[PDB]
Amino acid sequence: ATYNDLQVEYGKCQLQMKELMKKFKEIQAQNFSLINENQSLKKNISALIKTARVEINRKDEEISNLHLEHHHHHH
Amino acid sequence: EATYNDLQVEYGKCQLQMKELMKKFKEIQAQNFSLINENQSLKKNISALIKTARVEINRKDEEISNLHLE
Repeated sequence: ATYNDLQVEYGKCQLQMKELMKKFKEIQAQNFSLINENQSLKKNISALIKTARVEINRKDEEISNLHLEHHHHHH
Repeated sequence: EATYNDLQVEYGKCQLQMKELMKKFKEIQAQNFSLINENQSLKKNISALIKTARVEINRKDEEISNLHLE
């Protein structure tokens, strides 16, 4: 009777857990890619933050000391 | 096979595990939307920072050259 309906629902519920579990493993794998890429992108920035500051600082000094040359020369 | 009661019990368990699992899924999926956007933020920051550091290095280099020359 309605027993069979219940057995159908029960079996139906189980297969949706299986499917939700495939989907879960999928996203899970995606997240590991993103975590790995994000952490590397962040290291890239910091390395670029450093190097940019070093170069710009290196440019600022030579510009400054040139203004000291031109002044000293025409003074 | 098994009594009508046993099916009822197992269906009961099955719907509890399911609600539980459905909770872990939506949140890892939320975590998937956040990481993706963050990832896109990082790529845009690395884009702009290169752009900004690139434009400054040149202009400071045009300065120093222009000064050395004249």
